[PDB]
Amino acid sequence: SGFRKMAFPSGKVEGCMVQVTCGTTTLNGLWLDDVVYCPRHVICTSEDMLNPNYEDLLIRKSNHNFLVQAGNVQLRVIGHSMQNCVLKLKVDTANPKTPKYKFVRIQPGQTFSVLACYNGSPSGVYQCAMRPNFTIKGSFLNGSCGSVGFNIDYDCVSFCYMHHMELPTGVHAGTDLEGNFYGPFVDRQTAQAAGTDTTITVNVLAWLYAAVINGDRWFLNRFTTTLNDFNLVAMKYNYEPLTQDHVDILGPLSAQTGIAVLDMCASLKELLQNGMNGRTILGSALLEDEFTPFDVVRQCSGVT
Amino acid sequence: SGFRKMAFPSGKVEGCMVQVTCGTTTLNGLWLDDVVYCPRHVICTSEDMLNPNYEDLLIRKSNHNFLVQAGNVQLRVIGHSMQNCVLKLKVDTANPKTPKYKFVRIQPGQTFSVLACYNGSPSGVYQCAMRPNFTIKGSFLNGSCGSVGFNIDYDCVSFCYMHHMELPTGVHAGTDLEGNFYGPFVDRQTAQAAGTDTTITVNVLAWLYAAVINGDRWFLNRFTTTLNDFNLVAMKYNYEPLTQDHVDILGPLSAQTGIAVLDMCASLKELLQNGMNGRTILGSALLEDEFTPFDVVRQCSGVT
Ligand SMILES: O=C1C[C@H](NC(=O)[C@@H]2CCOc3ccc(Cl)cc32)CCN1
Ligand SMILES: O=C1C[C@H](NC(=O)[C@@H]2CCOc3ccc(Cl)cc32)CCN1
Repeated sequence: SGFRKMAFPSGKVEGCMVQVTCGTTTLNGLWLDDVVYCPRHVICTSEDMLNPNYEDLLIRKSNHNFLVQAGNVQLRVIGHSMQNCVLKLKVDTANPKTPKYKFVRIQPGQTFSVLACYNGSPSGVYQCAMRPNFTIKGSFLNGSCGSVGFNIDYDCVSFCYMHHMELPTGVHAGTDLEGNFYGPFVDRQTAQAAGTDTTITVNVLAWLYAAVINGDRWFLNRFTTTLNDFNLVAMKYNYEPLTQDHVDILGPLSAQTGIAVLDMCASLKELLQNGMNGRTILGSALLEDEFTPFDVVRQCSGVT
Repeated sequence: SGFRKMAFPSGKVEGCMVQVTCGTTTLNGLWLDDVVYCPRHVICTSEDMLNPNYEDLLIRKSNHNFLVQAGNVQLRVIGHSMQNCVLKLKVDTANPKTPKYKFVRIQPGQTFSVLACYNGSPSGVYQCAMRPNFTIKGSFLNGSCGSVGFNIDYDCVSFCYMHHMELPTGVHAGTDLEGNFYGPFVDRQTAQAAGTDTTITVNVLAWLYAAVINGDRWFLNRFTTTLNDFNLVAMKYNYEPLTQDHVDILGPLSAQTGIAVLDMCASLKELLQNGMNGRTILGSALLEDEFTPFDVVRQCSGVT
């Protein structure tokens, strides 16, 4: 028993991290097979970031201007190309530690692990959610760009995120591994509105099921609700509307606990209306939304 | 910016995990050099756990009864010995992936990363603290025994914990890598009192400094206090007494923020007396105590 904000083991991703330098800018790259993926703003100086013309900036760069270092050894760059907001540096050596991998574009509300890196070196790993507004609340300092987010299914690493920037609000924005930003963000140093963030309702319900499985049950009540009644409450509290698709994904947890999804919704409704009254759920005094129903099943069943 | 409950990258530890089976019991082992370390209760059946005589049980076991599997390959056991509550299985092959390592016995209030494993396979990594009462609030299911806790300083892994059991209260108990339990716990299936847990005051203060650095400042007040006045409040709220050693360790954070340690104590005093009034600090509605002053400096400076 016990419930923790668990990240995937990061080893398969640590073996892919490299340092990419172009001019005076250094950031992290992802080496998979004979390609190194990194944010295209590696070609910018601090002055360039205000209004960069990436096509024009990249034209002043040759293969030899991209310095790629994997640990202590230097990689030979034989090709370079821009795909959306990422640079793909073709190298002459395939990464011997390339795990089985896929590039995936995750949905808002889905979770993933982030391996924070600096100078191609891993410093830490944490679990987070892609917010409904397509930002992530990470922990990233200067030099963290190019750090990646991922999920792991047995031996296959699904890379879903590459870090690019921190908004003036302190939240983070990035791309998928094809270089397409999540959200309306652009890779420019300009004021960018993230938009209203909402709570991931299906994740809060999943976490409430995790709480019941692990013994925290004080919040269970004698009430029930309907999807429409629940959603009137969810709208007032900036929770995303719960759909029958969300109810269906909660099915296994509803089956394991014997608590109907709509009864759990009534517990959530009462918690939203009355607060926790100084109490905690799984060591938290707020409603946690960074665990998907899949994460709860996985952690409660010990999938390796 | 941003502050997360970050674990160390787990790769160096993933390369050490093995599966150990003895009879019908399977758990995780740690393979370092030519030795595999695992909980001695691997030799027990469920019936044995009520009142085991480990010396007598181990006498019925030979090297060939210990099945050690590293991924798909079987290790040859050439020696076995019990050291406190751990078994040391000498194998004929040194682990080629053995990182630079040390065995350390951490202090209560110190933090570490846990690589949760099942059948010698890693499932997740999370950061936690050794509670003042020498328990850990983990996430461990059946088969997780032998999973280890560790810290990483650049290339050196300091193993500090090996998981052994879950108390009837749902908290976890284990040993250092010499097999000495943290706390008064014994490796028997009997009711075991963990004792009063207290909040790690120096860690809460460190996390309050992390909050100020990262922009959350609403809790800063116009007050100050003394160590003695603060400790009267800490005693009432089951916080561990703050000493001048704790103040000294907060020195770098006090220097970076320009907020005197005793002024931060007065903020903590007011938070303890008045609560958060529905507000949050670093995305938490409670006072977080699982970040040491070292963790806050490390995360705020990007140590890899
Ligand atoms: O998460 C981080 C990264 C951050 N660095 C950026 O955000 C750069 C510099 C600012 O101007 C910009 C503007 C756009 C882009 Cl894509 C990057 C950047 C430093 C602190 N933490
Ligand atoms: O963290 C865990 C581990 C736990 N297994 C034990 O606690 C075993 C069996 C119970 O009786 C005992 C009693 C003592 C010892 Cl050392 C181990 C054990 C299963 C659930 N999660």
